[PDB]
Amino acid sequence: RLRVVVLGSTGSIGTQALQVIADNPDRFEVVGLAAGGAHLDTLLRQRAQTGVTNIAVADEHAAQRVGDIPYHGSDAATRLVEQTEADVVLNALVGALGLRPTLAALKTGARLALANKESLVAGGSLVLRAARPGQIVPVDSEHSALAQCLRGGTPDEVAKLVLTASGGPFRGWSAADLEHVTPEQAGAHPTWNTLNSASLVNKGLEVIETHLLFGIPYDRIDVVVHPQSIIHSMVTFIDGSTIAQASPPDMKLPISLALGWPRRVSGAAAACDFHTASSWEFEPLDTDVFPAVELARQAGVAGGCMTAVYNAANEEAAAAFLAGRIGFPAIVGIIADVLHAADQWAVEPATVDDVLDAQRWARERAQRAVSGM
Amino acid sequence: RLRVVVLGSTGSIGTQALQVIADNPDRFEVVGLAAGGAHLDTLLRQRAQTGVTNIAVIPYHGSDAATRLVEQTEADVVLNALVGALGLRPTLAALKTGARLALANKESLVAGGSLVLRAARPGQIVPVDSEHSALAQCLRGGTPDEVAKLVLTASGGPFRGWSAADLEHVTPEQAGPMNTLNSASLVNKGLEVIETHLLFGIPYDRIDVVVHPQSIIHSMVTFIDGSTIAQASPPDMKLPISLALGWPRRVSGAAAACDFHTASSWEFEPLDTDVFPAVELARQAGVAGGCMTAVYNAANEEAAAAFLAGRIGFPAIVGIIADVLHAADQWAVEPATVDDVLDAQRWARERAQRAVS
Ligand SMILES: O=C(c1ccccc1Cn1cncn1)N(O)CC[C@@H](c1ccc(Cl)c(Cl)c1)P(=O)(O)O
Ligand SMILES: [Mn+2]
Repeated sequence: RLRVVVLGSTGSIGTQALQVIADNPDRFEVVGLAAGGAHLDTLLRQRAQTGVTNIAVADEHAAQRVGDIPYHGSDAATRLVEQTEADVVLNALVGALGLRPTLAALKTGARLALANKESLVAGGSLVLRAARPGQIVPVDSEHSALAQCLRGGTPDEVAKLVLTASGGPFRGWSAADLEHVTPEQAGAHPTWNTLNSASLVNKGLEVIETHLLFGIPYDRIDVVVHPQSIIHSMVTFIDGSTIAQASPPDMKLPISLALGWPRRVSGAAAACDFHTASSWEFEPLDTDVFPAVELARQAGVAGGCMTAVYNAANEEAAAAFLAGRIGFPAIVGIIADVLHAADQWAVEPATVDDVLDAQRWARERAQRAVSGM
Repeated sequence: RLRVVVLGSTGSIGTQALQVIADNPDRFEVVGLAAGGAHLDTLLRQRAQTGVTNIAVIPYHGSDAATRLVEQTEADVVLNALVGALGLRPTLAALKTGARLALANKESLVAGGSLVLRAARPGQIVPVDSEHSALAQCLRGGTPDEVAKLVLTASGGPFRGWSAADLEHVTPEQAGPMNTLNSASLVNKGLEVIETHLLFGIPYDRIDVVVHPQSIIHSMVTFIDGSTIAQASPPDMKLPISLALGWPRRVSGAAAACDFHTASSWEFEPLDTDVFPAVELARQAGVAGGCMTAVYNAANEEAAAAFLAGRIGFPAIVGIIADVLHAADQWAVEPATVDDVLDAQRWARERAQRAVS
């Protein structure tokens, strides 16, 4: 029985992970839960339902609303990871909260089932340095597919990695059409991922993660638009053979595989039914209209903290768009402007502080680009 | 540098295999060539162009010439691309020497069955068919206990989606050369499903067939978690040939890969087994076992030849297979020798001609 710590337990990935674990008590036992703090109601139900009292809340003010959370405030999730004996740490925390628990999980020797994108994109080689071969197992559909498809040959036999992309809500839109796009049109409803999916920045992040997880050069990582999202990614080998992973969209599949790696979890998700006719479409990404992916490749080839800069510039430009300060195509315009000025940030991140410094620099630089304009 | 005997060197597989070898001298060395005899013109051209004098139809002549070539030649890989019963004996000989058997000859498995499997150690037979090659690759996607289903793709032939009525008027020219006909009738897939059960040990009820007209995905494995792993490539037999020769190592530049710089779509649909029962009949014959699969194949051969001669309609090809198998309840017994296999086939051929009359 594998002891699992679920970080970011109240989001979509976390709840689905708990469902997989609840369905499979023979293979998994939850030994810890952590939440950012936005969905304290969910976490308290999770404590009541799992009987797990080993729980953390990052938001100090949210935790004080309850008064009996064992780890709270600054680095609560990291401390839970450091102090809990576990076989697997699932990291589905949001944004910046993910990095230090990723590093803590890796130092414990546990398998890291990684859902948090910022960890790898921002942390880069800082994170890779902390890991042994095979210790990081990806939770993202695309990277899970790749990991599975890579079993099709040896590393020297790999020619290309092909990521599929839905294309988002603006697939087939003109550059002129995007000028008028509103946040709500992108599926975003401002508050105290859906936008990054619309801008294709999410796909650029996945390209960076692909390079870091699997060690394949950026010019051998392709993106293909596949609106059905049935094929989740593919690997082309040196002999001409492509191996692909397919399933009806259901995140419980890649979540189960990361938890149970390398053993598959029986009945995790429904398989492709070929009793109905279906048609799977493939088309090139319109790189003229959606340059986010090529910009990610650019940041990634330059290297080091440039990927933290790419991500941080995106967050700030995206927030400006949600605020109504800039238009939609300006998001990737600002990312490009920030990277062009980021010559000091190609260095490898030596410490967590290097990452946070790069991110702070990038945000301020994006703010300057936003303000004028 | 692997030493390769090519049996059936003048046919399609044989010739593509030699091109693969010639392109990879550091990986491969041809140490022997064999052919039926009808294609002597190209066989002697193959001698002059490869410098191989170890040939069988000249040191080796006769019906057993290919077997004797295999027994006396030191070889790591024997590619058996002989068509028909010509391949059965050389299959056993190659297996006996301990060499890897890259199998393209459907008969030795479909007819031979247990006879061939008992002469082989696990992993000695490496399949050359694109569908089986695809499954072998996709099975790397999990461990044996995690396999839920093997899924073979079928082009569906020229009569994809036609009605039973539409089929009655089909001419030899419309159906596309027996290999081509076997694709039109879905008997090819029937034979591959039988071979799949035999090569991989998966029960017939977990071997599915799906129609995929593009022939890009060559087969898939669905695992117990809901994941399916598929193998895709533009159709080119040099890919599964190269892999069967270099197993488990891939051969750089064997075939062109899928290019996604151009838009395409891949269609999947069920086979209407009311209109195309060839695969279902293959499952039945397979489950019965013994000499029943030899009967399936033999009856097809005669029914197919009768269609190509204008004697029966297209739908009658599989109808004759069903008839012959329905009378073959005597043949659900395990074959003890090669002659037991040939007996069932002679019987099937004769009972098939009866139906044609
Ligand atoms: O890989 C392929 C293959 C697939 C597509 C194109 C060429 C090849 C190579 N090829 C071998 N023999 C003849 N061609 N096959 O294994 C052929 C079987 C399938 C098939 C499919 C389309 C056609 Cl036009 C024909 Cl004739 C046969 P099927 O109908 O059993 O699926
Ligand atoms: Mn994704």
